[PDB]
Amino acid sequence: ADPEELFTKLERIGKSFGEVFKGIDNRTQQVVAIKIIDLEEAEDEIEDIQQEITVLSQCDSSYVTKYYGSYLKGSKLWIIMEYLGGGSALDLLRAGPFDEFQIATMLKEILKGLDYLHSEKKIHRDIKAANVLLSEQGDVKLADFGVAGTPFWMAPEVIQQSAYDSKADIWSLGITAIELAKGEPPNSDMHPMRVLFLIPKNNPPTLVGDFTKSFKEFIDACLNKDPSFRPTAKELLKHKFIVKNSKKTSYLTELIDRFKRWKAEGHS
Ligand SMILES: CNc1ncc2cc(-c3ccc(-c4cccc(C)n4)cc3Cl)c(=O)n(C[C@H]3OC[C@H](N)CO3)c2n1
Ligand SMILES: [Cl-]
Repeated sequence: ADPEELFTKLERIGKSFGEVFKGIDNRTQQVVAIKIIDLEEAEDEIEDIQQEITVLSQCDSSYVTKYYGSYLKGSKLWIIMEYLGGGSALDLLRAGPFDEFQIATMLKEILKGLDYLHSEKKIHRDIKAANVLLSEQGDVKLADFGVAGTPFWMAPEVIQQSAYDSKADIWSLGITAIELAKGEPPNSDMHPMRVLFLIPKNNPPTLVGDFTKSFKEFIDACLNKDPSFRPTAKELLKHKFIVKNSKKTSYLTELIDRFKRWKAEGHS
């Protein structure tokens, strides 16, 4: 039961608490994502780690990053998850802007993710472009669930400590939609401790500029300050913006290919 025999690390992917690799299961040759947390250098995060594992282990959805299991060796905890070779939506943004077709196609898939979670009575809690991973063939999945830092995507009712529900995810989706349109969320320059009070105090963000009215109205519905006035995920799946602008999956692989051309051409 030795994960250094079971698995081979192929290349580093990034750095939550720990470091993550693209890996391979030597028994099946399945490409996996492997996270390694040193449990001797993260005492106060430990309660959150088993919380996140519990939740992902209860998900069995094609729109949620799969969890395959966990291994311990010494003080190292190995967490094995499905591997998504397209990168995050935030990664795809580094090589240029998305158009409304691509944005709508992607929000449609995130919305299916959220509709799954909310119908199983779970809340993602940290919807943002960096937490939306794509397979290389363009599937769109959710990762990096929130704990029950950076407040830019937080709904005002979660900031005020007011016990919240799944409508918090709809607000965050609204902010994610602005992030996919402008590259970054509202108030990106403010210090986060200032943003923690500007979000409940201010009127909701709107999308300003040369965008269709339907797109603008999609975001205005998500960003109602009163949560009971935000639409559910299933309602948003029939919103005019999604219905009129969402396209086949190859609209996303074109973004994946663009990002790959970008990296291979030496840009960073
Ligand atoms: C680019 N392909 C790609 N494919 C797949 C995964 C998968 C995970 C993953 C997620 C969550 C966890 C996990 C599970 C339970 C508890 C705890 C504390 N962490 C374990 C992994 Cl192994 C990942 O970290 N990344 C990278 C990440 O970087 C940060 C970003 N916000 C999201 O993606 C992945 N990347
Ligand atoms: Cl891209």
